[PDB]
Amino acid sequence: NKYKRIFLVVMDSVGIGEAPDAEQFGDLGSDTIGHIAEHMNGLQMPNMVKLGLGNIREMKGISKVEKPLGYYTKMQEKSIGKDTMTGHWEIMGLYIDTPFQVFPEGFPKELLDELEEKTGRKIIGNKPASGTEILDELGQEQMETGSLIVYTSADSLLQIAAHEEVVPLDELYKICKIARELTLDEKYKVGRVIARPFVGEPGNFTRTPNRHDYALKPFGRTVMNELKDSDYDVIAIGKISDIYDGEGVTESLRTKSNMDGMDKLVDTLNMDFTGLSFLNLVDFDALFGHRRDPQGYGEALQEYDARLPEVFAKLKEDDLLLITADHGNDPIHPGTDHTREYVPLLAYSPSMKEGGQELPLRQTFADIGATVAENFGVKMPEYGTSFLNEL
Ligand SMILES: [Mn+2]
Ligand SMILES: [Mn+2]
Ligand SMILES: [Mn+2]
Repeated sequence: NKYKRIFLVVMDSVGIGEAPDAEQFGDLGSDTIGHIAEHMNGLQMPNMVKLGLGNIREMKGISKVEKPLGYYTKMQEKSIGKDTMTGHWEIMGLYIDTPFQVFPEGFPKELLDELEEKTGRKIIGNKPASGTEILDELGQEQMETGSLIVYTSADSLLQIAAHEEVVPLDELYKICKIARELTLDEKYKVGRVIARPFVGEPGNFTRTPNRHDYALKPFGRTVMNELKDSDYDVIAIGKISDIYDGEGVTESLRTKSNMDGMDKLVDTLNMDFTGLSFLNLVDFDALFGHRRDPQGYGEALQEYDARLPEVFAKLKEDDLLLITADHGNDPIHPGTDHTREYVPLLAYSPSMKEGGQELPLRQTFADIGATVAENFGVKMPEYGTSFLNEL
């Protein structure tokens, strides 16, 4: 192995400008990092800049350096979706040609009729809601009738709530497996079905820990699967294990915040593993992009950048650090959805004694997966082209 350890960091949603196909996704004008930098009157990410961020693209406060520490370029998404699952699946060697559906006016009647027919229970609600709100609204009716509450969010989710005394947990889990099968159809294709059992009574309903999730498996064997199969470590930090439905994961390190995720990254630098340590930093997307909060996004980016020196100091000569994103989510764009953007790519090892250079633009995010696969001598993904031998 050329590198013993690869540390891969996805700054979730940290896009570096509208992609060539942004118009088809309603995303003309989008620029995540750029528009944050404008809002801040200069974004301050001095560690990312020394890696080469400004050499990718100069932005306010983000300037070129003569001798970047690592290699730098951007990557273009090939897959049809701009969601977190698609972007991550593509990073790890896949090509996804159907989108995950969302249902802002509720699920279509034909899907709900099928679910009612197969379960023998009637369905109520059928709208975007928070869990708390929909129980307050419909919990009593659900208890009294034995119906199922089906609700969704702005994300590709189908959630089914029922009182544990009224619909036994075993049946609720069977109902969700049925729903999971029905939602494999391309017209109804949802990212995750979630069992939402609750207890209590009107004015005091509680969602129980008996929640279970039925996520879609990645559409093919990933580079993570190949690493785990070949007896390497695959250390998933944060939402990574969920995004891949555990496929190829050997250790899952749960996190509660971006700073907790950088702590866990450091924990893995301190571990004697051979393989991949893979971090998702989700707060960028969930708290700043989706909430259209550019000031918050800028502060969060600055906080993240201030953690990098500690990472740099613990990298060894045969370690490689890769920093990228999975899509954009421009916090001044209309609506609340992701934005179809190029993503940055920085590749740094302290063995780069001459500093890095510009890499050719990556035509698919799967170039990351292909590089990781070539490094560890595992079977090459069907999509992507390695840049291992250019480092
Ligand atoms: Mn848009
Ligand atoms: Mn994402
Ligand atoms: Mn999102």
